[PDB]
Amino acid sequence: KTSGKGKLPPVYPVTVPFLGHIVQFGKNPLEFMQRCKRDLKSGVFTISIGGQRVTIVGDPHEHSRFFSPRNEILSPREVYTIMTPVFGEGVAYAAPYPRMREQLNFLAEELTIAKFQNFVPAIQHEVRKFMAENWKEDEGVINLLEDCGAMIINTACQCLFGEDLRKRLNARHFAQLLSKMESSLIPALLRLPLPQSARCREARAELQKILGEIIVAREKSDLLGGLLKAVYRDGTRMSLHEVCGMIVAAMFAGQHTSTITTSWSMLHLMHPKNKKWLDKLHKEIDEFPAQLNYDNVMDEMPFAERCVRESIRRDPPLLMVMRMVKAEVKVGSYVVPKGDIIACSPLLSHHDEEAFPNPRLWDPERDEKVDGAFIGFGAGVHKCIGQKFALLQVKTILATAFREYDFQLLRDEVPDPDYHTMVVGPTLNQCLVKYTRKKKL
Ligand code: HEM
Ligand SMILES: OC(Cn1cncn1)(Cn1cncn1)c1ccc(F)cc1F
Repeated sequence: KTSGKGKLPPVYPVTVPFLGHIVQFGKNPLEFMQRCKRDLKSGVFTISIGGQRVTIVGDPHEHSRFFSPRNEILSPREVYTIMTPVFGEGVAYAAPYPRMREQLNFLAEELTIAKFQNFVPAIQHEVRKFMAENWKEDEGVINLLEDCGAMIINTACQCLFGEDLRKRLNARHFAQLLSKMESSLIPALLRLPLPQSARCREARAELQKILGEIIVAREKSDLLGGLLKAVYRDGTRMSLHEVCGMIVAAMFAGQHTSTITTSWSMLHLMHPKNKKWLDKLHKEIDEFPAQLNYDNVMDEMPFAERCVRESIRRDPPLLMVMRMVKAEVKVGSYVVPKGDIIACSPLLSHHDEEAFPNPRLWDPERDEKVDGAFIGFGAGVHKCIGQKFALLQVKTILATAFREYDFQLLRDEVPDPDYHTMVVGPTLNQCLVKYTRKKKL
């Protein structure tokens, strides 16, 4: 059972039992969680979605307690059921953890620092190719958020998709399918049974078929190829279904998190308030040639990476990460019982006054004042596997972009975090920016 002296973290009083806190938690979770933490004199607290127990680890010191326990204790599968139609049955979380671990490990091996051999030139190539087309005028106005999403997807494909695949699967067209597979991840039913999404099913099968054809044609380097060579610890290869899933996951995971990190970063540096930091950025990328190489970005862009880190810290794209509690776990002084859902919020954590004084301030030179406080890319057993690539990708984009362009916000102050989904980026209708082409002669 327990048992039986299991303590329980303070519960926040709900005005409406049936409602839960959803009405508030949606409008602005930050203020809400920040309020609970303050009033309950405890960084670790439990709130209820309607008729449900949810314990939030909002104490930076306690991140270990959340990220270190293995799936057997804290299981993510139950929470992320929703994504199964997207990743597929028996893929990722949907599958048993012994297999899941393997699947991800294979994807990881494909995004390792080892594979970045030509990635940089590939990225830099696609970026310029986009700027030339969509930013013709010497001085014009565009939407940064929409444009970063395009650069990200195009860039990623140039890296992880082979010549044959790209021509067959148009880069933009892939985002078309990717977007349809999400038309079902806009919740919006939690108490009732799960319904299938026609949009998602079709778009995935449309992608799976295409991929299927390439494999046949390929049968008389890229992520897809890398995945084919894959063999399990029992002597089994990944099926088309499983391969398609991993790729979809890789692209889904990257698209939204990176396009937001890239947007936020450009937005800060862009603001006159952050002129100083823009100067030290140019100190860094001015002496670089027009053609960047792996070394330039990986080992010669330290400040640039700091900007990206701080942008992820201040406004983490991933609101919370959650897991189903199967067994008792110790958290600080308190404890969380079986059956509950334990969450951990980068957003709340990154705003702890002790760990990040003045958390709404964008300071690329700030440091964890509590070791481990930053969980932008997760931690422990579930560390992000696309981190290294995301950074290479984002840093390279920042360079090419600020190498031959100057940007100016049309708004007064940096955009507001647009909280709706678990994924949070800058407010779309505020990401309008005027670009002016740098002087040449
Ligand atoms: C800046 C961009 C990115 C951010 C901010 C980010 C953030 C995160 C976070 C917070 C987690 C923790 C998930 C959890 O605790 O449940 C995570 C895990 C993960 N990420 Fe990312 N990520 C990024 C890019 C990517 C990319 C590009 C990929 C694939 C290409 C990727 C693949 C994964 C996978 C497979 C996991 C879970 C694996 C595990 O549980 O060990 N991520 N990421
Ligand atoms: O957990 C994510 C996506 N999901 C989790 N919370 C909200 N959506 C994070 N993802 C990883 N990097 C960026 N996003 C994930 C975990 C594993 C995975 F394979 C894909 C995937 F999106």
